[PDB]
Amino acid sequence: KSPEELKGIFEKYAAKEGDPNQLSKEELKLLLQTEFPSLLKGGSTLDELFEELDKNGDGEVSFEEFQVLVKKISQ
Ligand SMILES: [Ca+2]
Ligand SMILES: [Ca+2]
Repeated sequence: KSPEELKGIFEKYAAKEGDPNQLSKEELKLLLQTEFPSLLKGGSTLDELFEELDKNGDGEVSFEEFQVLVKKISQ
C-alpha cells in the first residue's frame, strides 16, 4: 500500500481518541487490528513494536515516527 495510502491511514487513525494528531499506544491497537493483522508476520507485540516506533518520546507516535512502519511494511 503506497505512501499516499498510508498518509491517509495514519491521519484518520491518529484522530481516533481525544488527540487529533498523535497515535497513542492504545490507539495503534485498533489501527493494526483493522488494517495490518496478516501483515504483522513477526513476534513483536504492540508495546514492543510501538517502542521501536516512538523515537524517544514515550507517550504517543505521529506520522514522522510512523515512517518506520512505512519502511517495515517492506520488512
Ligand atoms: Ca490520538
Ligand atoms: Ca513520540
